[PDB]
Amino acid sequence: LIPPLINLLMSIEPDVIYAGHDNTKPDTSSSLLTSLNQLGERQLLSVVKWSKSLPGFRNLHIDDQITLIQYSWMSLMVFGLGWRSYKHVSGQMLYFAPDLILNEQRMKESSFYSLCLTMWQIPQEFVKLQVSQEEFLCMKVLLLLNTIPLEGLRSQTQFEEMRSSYIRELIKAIGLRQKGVVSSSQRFYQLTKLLDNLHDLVKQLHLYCLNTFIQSRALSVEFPEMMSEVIAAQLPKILAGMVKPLLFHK
Ligand SMILES: COC[C@]1(OC)CC[C@H]2[C@@H]3CCC4=CC(=O)CCC4=C3[C@@H](c3ccc(/C=N/O)cc3)C[C@@]21C
Repeated sequence: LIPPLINLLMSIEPDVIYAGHDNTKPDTSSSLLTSLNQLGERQLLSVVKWSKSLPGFRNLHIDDQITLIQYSWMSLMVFGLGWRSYKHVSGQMLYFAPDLILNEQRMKESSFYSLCLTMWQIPQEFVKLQVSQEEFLCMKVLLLLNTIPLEGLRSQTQFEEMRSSYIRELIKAIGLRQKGVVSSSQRFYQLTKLLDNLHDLVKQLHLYCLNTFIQSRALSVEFPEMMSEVIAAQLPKILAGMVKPLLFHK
């Protein structure tokens, strides 16, 4: 059977979110970026709601909660994207939403082809490692907890306890399918290494995002209120390396 905390995590996963994109009109650079931002605003709102039901999280100081959402949002959404593309279209298309799915041909014509390719690494890797939903749900929580300020958080003790709690839960998640100490131990390394590597992938998306933000009026891309808030609140500090990424390995 499934360990209780893992079962809870599945019950609090967000519902399907639509882009609201008008697919009865040809893709333009403007229209895609507008749709992706509208969709992202909605996904981040659902991440915030999610976090209010995530055990441990509401007991961190409110300022730590805000900071962790502001540090981790891009990671959470690209990781979510990865999981949907894996589960719904065998990882061979980018499943942003049910009404916004890019096959490779549509990616090629997007104007951010290589960004699509960067993002496409995750679901291909999911296919490769055959990640289970139980492993995914634990890893996703660890991403939320994967960077802290250089001075630490106000609720550092509680945070350490929460992060350790979810690391122990991933170790239980691995034990469900994988049998053998050797196999389980190596799988713990693989999954935690994947999380480590996401720091580098996310940095590329952060730089693309901030560049597009700066040039938004010339490019005619709308940046929503919360999106603009999180960008202005932490993105340059993050890109500058003025935060502490938490690595599982050397
Ligand atoms: C071409 O991309 C434009 C982006 O750069 C503009 C660069 C990376 C995009 C995010 C990639 C992950 C992602 C997954 C989704 O399923 C939908 C949203 C999404 C991205 C987009 C995004 C928009 C808004 C928000 C939060 N708003 O509150 C989050 C993500 C756009 C960027 C950042």
